[PDB]
Amino acid sequence: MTMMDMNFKYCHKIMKKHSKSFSYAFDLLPEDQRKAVWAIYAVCRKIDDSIDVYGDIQFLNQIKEDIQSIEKYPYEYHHFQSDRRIMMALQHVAQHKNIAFQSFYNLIDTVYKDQHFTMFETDAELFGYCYGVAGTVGEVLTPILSDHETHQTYDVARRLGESLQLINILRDVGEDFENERIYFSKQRLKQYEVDIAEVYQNGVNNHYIDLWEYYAAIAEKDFRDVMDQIKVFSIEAQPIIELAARIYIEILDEVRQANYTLHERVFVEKRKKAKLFHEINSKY
Ligand SMILES: O[C@]1(c2ccc(-c3ccccc3)cc2)CN2CCC1CC2
Ligand SMILES: [Mg+2]
Ligand SMILES: [Mg+2]
Ligand SMILES: [Mg+2]
Repeated sequence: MTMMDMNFKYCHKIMKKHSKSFSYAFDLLPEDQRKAVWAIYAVCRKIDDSIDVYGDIQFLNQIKEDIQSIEKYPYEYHHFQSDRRIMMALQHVAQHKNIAFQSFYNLIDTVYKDQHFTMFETDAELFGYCYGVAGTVGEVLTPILSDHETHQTYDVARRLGESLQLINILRDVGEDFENERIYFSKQRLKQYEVDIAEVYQNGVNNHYIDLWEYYAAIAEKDFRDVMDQIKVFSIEAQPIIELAARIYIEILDEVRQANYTLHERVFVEKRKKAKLFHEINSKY
């Protein structure tokens, strides 16, 4: 194990820990691709957690500065303020692949707003949040996941990320509330006559299930649309991206079976992950 090798192993560790599902799927990529994924993910995770876990804006700005250092001087040695193991690895990927740095900055901008949390008025704002937090990631990943870095490849990758995020939100309703966040739009909550506080207290009624299912359908519709254009990605990434999505779609069904609980985090078992991988490989 070289030094860089250890830097990537640490990134791999962060991904296994925080996103078992993405880990399960993207670890099947060729070595050079999965390492890139590990690093890009770890950066994104670090950005997220600096607000969501530490609520530490100063930390957040260290990371942006690190990435900025990288973008500017890809080939100079940086005393990263941030987490030097991750930034060393990102810097390494940057040397070999084209990194959409503005997409990282869009992420940082969006995660920043979570620190002074205000609710969205409309769905279009929630959708813009999904771009900012997940669509951006799809953009950063795009050069890794396909050989055609065109606007149409990007469009599918964006929608992939945003649908993943919407599903993340639909799993996290309870725990986001306990964190005093609601990501359902005010528009849609009123229209459906849902109050998350109230629903948190006395359980899940018919008006909540309708609203949740309204967003689910959108995520499921969007995933379908991505799955059609799966060809945009490389041969090797196609079945992986299909798996990663199938798993995350299965998260919706798990919420459903647990009757939409706002009081635990549902998950897909490794055992069902394996199942899905089988279901998928017959066709590849
Ligand atoms: O930033 C997230 C993310 C991670 C990965 C993808 C993805 C995007 C496109 C394709 C595959 C995966 C999207 C979002 C979302 N949010 C929680 C998870 C990490 C950290 C902040
Ligand atoms: Mg977040
Ligand atoms: Mg978070
Ligand atoms: Mg979440």
